[PDB]
Amino acid sequence: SGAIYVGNYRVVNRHLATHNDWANLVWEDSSRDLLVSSTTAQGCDTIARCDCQTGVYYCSSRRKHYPVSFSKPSLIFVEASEYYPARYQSHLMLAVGHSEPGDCGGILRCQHGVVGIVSTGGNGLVGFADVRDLLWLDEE
Ligand SMILES: COc1ccc(Cl)c2c1C(=O)C(=O)N2
Ligand SMILES: [Zn+2]
Repeated sequence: SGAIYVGNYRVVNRHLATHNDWANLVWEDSSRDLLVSSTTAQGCDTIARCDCQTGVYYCSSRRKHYPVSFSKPSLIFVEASEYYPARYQSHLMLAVGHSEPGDCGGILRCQHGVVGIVSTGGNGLVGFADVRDLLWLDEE
């Protein structure tokens, strides 16, 4: 589990979004596994605005923060899960690393701030949904 809190926005895995998130929906994309909802309280996270391909992510299944090299956001074939059929997920970044059930929502960060959230895993890889292209998270 996990979310990003920036301005009056909450960013979660679409597949983990709550009743309150869907009621207070700003924006969602099934193909990216993202949902953004409105919040009452101001958040403290900063979104990275960069093309960094190195960072640190939190892995809840190991209680550890791993330094990683990750691919640029791309269309990536993702095997069927309990949440989606086998499909192309867009704006996805891959790294060699641990990702198991309960790891989705872990934050990936670089020197500039939040890059994205754990969205996929298996076969010794971890996939992260990029948020750096969502410039509107910084305003309104
Ligand atoms: C599409 O959702 C997933 C696919 C693969 C893996 Cl390992 C996952 C998830 C999660 O939600 C999670 O916590 N671990
Ligand atoms: Zn960066």
